[PDB]
Amino acid sequence: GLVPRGSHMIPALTSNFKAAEGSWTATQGITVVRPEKFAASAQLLVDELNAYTKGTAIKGATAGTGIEIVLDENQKADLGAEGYTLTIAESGVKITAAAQRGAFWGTRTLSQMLRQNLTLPAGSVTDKPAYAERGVTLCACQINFSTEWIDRFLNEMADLKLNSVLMEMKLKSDKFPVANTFSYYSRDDVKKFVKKAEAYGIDVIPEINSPGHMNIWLENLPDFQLKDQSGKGNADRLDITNPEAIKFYKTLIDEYDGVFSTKYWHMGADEYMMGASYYSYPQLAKYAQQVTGKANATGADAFTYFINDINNYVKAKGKTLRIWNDGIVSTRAVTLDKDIVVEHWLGSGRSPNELANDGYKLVNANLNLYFARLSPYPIQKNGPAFLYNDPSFGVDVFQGPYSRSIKVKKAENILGAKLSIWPDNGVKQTENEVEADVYEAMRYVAQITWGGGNPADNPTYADFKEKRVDKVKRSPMWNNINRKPLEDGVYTIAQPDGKDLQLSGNASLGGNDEWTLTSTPDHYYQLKNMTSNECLSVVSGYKHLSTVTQVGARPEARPCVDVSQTFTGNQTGNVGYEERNPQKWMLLDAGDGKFKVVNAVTLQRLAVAKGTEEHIDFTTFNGVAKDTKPAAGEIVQFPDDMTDDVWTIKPSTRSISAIAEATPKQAYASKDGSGASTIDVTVANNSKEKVSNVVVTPPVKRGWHIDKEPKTIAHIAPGESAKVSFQVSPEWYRGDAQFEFIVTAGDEVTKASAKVKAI
Ligand SMILES: CC(=O)N[C@@H]1[C@@H](O[C@@H]2O[C@H](CO)[C@H](O)[C@H](O)[C@H]2O)[C@H](O)[C@@H](CO)O[C@H]1O
Ligand code: NI
Ligand code: NI
Ligand code: NI
Repeated sequence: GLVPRGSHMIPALTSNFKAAEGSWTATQGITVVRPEKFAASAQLLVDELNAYTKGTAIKGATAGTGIEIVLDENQKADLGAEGYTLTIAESGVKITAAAQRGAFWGTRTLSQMLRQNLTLPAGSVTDKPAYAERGVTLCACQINFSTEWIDRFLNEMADLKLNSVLMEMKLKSDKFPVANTFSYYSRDDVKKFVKKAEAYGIDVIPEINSPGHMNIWLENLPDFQLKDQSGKGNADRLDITNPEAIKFYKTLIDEYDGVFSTKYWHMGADEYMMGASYYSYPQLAKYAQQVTGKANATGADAFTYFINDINNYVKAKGKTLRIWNDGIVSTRAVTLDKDIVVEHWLGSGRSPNELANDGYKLVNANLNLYFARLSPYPIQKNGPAFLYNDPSFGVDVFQGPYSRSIKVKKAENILGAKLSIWPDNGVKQTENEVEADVYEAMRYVAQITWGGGNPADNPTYADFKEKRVDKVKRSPMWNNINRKPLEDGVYTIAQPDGKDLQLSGNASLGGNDEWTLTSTPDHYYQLKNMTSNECLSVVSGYKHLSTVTQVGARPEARPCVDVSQTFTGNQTGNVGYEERNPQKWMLLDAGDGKFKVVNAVTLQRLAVAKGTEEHIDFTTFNGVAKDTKPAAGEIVQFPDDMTDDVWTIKPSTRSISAIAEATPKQAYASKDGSGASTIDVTVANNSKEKVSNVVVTPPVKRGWHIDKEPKTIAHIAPGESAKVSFQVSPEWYRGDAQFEFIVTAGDEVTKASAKVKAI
């Protein structure tokens, strides 16, 4: 049994679990009884129950015994839209709610209990959320999040009763293909994860940030860029005075409408000038004074007029507008509409307390809950303890100027709070690192937004962590991929029924070539070409946030580096990410030995170009025109929706194998040879036929005395091995030195490398 009742769950229950006589045990005999409209919401619970009870017979059905889910509108006043009652009796479990959202949250509580013990104590509890929006900002912006990551993230949020995610992202545009710079998302891909969110009660709100931070949309559209008095544009800012540019944005709004089901639209409205001055663009002031009919209209007025126009437009679609609070500026002939939700993050401009007093609905998008890959925030550096343990902190505490905190007193106008996940540099961290980084903060934010504060039985953060965070494992359905399909080793890489893949400087469809896969702690792979001694990477091409976003970008060979470390929190010791992470690859089991190969941070698939693919990156980028079209047979990276190319990765078949090891690992210049390292190279016969006349050829290297002559082994039988040694001594060379030995047997050729430090 789980005793004390409900002391090991997140969020904690908001009222006490009343104990009753007896218990109830989940077995493979139970059923999840639920109405058909709730089938999709119950599927997660069904799958978890089968995981928990180590079987596969549990189903969701409209009749049966076990766990009953009842949706009863009559309970709307007592439970609200998200409250539930959980009842456990010897006879079974009953979850009651007024709507789907609340019943689902009930299944999360139930699952977390069964996650710890199959036998549950009898009793009942009513659980209700303190705030209506319990949120995350996910900037899938400029850089990309793999669809698998998002699917896992929806599971992460769902199990914690988080119900709101703002996803700043690019949806592949049908009408404006010239603006489809990667990152973008397939429409079907978004429909898929938006559908999962609907089943889990998660409100997915899209964001196209405007009228600033629009580099991703206007790079290839100079005519919609705001221009200086000298006529110079800048893809960062949309010309809000141009009619076709407003039409362009509004078309994007429409395009998003067909895949997002939310009632909200977030136009961003980060400060338009981004630190510049409106006077450098007098056509904004002139547009303002024309549209208001007032001569005293300012540039900030035009910014607010834009905000209001988009407000009316989304309102005509029955939607509600959302903006960041730093988009609320001082005006003259235009006043900001009041039916817009304000997400407050910056301690500047109109105070959040006065905004709430004036009727605005507020989200606490608190800067203390920020995550970034480039410059880590305090919550990453130190964990949430400095907030949890701060009794002057809570959902109702917003940030103010000069480090002051402001308690918004009209709490009823506070919708809730959210944490924020920003990239800033797409290669400093991988997405799987991000997924580890937010673990504690997701639980903390879930706790304070559902409960309205800390659990009463966890005085300090250390207690919350020991009794809850460390005890509540994730749902067994969180993980959705084989994180290490292939073990570390030597493999061949080729197309299904085609040539193999080779790489020296550039990569190409070669033939007869070995690779070495080395798994990484964040569940990626390093692919080392064992002939060229260089690693497959992606570093050359058009970029956003130091990450290659050019479609069709050309993988290339790069010096192999250390890929054994992963970095979260403070990222202590995180150097070399510019080479490390472009070298890392996700390998997705495609069945039958085939594998989708996706770069870890550019998130595009290793592909064989066809000569028939089209994209803007093939013709121009940011006003500068240059043709990069891949020809048929060229090796490239491609978004998921422009390729089915998978890759056959299989352990090597070669009949000969060579291994070279030196002794010592360090060598020093020597006139008697005492610092001379002897590199023993040993050849091994893998298959079943006597190999003869095996030639081992040593390398030749600047500043080293190496035995010049090759050695030959007369015979080696199947499953045997033979050994020959060459001596190396440095002269004026110092530092790391790779030694490549060539082994040739008949038509077959392989190499063996060794490393020696010259001191
Ligand atoms: C509201 C806010 O926090 N704004 C700044 C963030 O700017 C975002 O940056 C991403 C890429 O990193 C997109 O370009 C998005 O459009 C921007 O709004 C910034 O990322 C973080 C700090 O890293 O906070 C603000 O500075
Ligand atoms: Ni316990
Ligand atoms: Ni910025
Ligand atoms: Ni992991």
